[PDB]
Amino acid sequence: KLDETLTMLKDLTDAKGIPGNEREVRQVMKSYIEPFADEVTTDRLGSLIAKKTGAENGPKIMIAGHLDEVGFMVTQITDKGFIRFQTVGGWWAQVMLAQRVTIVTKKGEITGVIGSKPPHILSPEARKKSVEIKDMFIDIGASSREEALEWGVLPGDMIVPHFEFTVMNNEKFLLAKAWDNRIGCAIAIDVLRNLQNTDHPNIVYGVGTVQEEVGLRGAKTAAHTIQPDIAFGVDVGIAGDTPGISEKEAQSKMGKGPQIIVYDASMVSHKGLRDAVVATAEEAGIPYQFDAIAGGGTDSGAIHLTANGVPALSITIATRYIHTHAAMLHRDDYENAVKLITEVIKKLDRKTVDEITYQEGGSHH
Ligand SMILES: [Zn+2]
Repeated sequence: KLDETLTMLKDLTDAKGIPGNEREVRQVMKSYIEPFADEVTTDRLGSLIAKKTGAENGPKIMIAGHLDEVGFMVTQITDKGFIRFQTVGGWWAQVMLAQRVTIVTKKGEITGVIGSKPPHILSPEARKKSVEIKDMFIDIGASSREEALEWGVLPGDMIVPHFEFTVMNNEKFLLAKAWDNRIGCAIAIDVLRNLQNTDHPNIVYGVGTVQEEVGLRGAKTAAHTIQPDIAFGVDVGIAGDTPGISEKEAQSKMGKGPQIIVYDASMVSHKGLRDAVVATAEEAGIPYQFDAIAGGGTDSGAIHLTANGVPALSITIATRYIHTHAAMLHRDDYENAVKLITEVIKKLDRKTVDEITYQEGGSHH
């Protein structure tokens, strides 16, 4: 039995949606978030936008998670019925072999397994070197291209990992596919939920962007549609609390609070906004951790470059095994991220946003 929160997280992570194929996820997020929004719309690529007005002419605050999860796409059916695919999102070859996947065809779902050449047929050296993704295939038990086509398989079909939502013996730890970034979508939902019963001097947009995993694409189009004054990118961060990792390599720990990202490859955090958020956490007694993502980015990267620019900050959840069939995250970090963003939004009136944005006067002009 799962409570209201876990039920929602399970529904979100259960949804299937890779870049350019996010509809099912959008439908689930929409059902959960509309009760807390005055208006729900989408951009032309499919990003879900839920608007909640707290103050008619108040500043616009964008909270962005992303609907897409990393996956694969059918590209070819061999003469013998095997499926060739293309990775859509960043995948590490070493977590793919012998994994169960689901191909979503026009005729329904088809279960398959990712495979390669048997080890004994490879050279002792090649047996130690990682198999190349381009040399992998998916087996669905077909014996010819004709048969696979008859079953409904076609180039372009979405292929998604299959994994059952699992609550660990310590119920705070949750194992599931796509925490990246259904957890961010969840954060946007629950923040709007909190705003239904508390005043906020602004207009808040809970957003589920599309195609973040292929280049922060939906974030660009969604932000253009919204024209936000402030933005918070919510996503997952890499946890460094597993065997073999030193603090120098990854300092964050699950359960120690949401991560305040000071820097990532797509954006240098806005100091004014960053300081405002940190101050709020301290005042509210909310735990948090600082971190940086040298080789990664978040939707904030695209959002902050919209029009005249947008002061923004990324807040993430330290997660283990990102971009694999089963990631693990801590419920307290999730709940505290929601509380932190809610408390910050309550302070973001026009005056505060103007001063955070224009630091040399005439800010209210
Ligand atoms: Zn992400």
